[PDB]
Amino acid sequence: MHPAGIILTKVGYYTIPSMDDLAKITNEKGECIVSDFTIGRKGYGSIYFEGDVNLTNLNLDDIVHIRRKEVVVYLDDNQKPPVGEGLNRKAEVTLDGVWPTDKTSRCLIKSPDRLADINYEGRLEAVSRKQGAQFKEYRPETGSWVFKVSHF
Repeated sequence: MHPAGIILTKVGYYTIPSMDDLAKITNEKGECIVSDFTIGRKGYGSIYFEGDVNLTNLNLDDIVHIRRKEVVVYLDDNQKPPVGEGLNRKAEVTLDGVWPTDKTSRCLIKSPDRLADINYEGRLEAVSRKQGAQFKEYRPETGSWVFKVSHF
């Protein structure tokens, strides 16, 4: 059991500060509110939250989902708080391991020159814009697509 009632057990996921530290800074009333929160999943991506974040009683296992080229925060709209509350607020999302596929070999394309030639990052920048997010960058080395959102 965690002092703030925070639940995170999914393999590969982690938080910054860690779940251990989040407990320490929890008040005797079982509340946890930290500044600059990050939750990610090794090899898939991470979500950075600047400012104050109230983690009290949050079941991260059911709320945060970080998959290949996709992040979902609150699977069901019927159970998502209003903008500004919980994790339904502005954040910076990093999606790792994202690369295009060669039409012939069906193998991923990591070649920097090839990625430049097909303007893959511009393709990702356009997708971020169409969804209302603010593209920040694409790092070829790790296939890291970064962009900001107002909320989820």
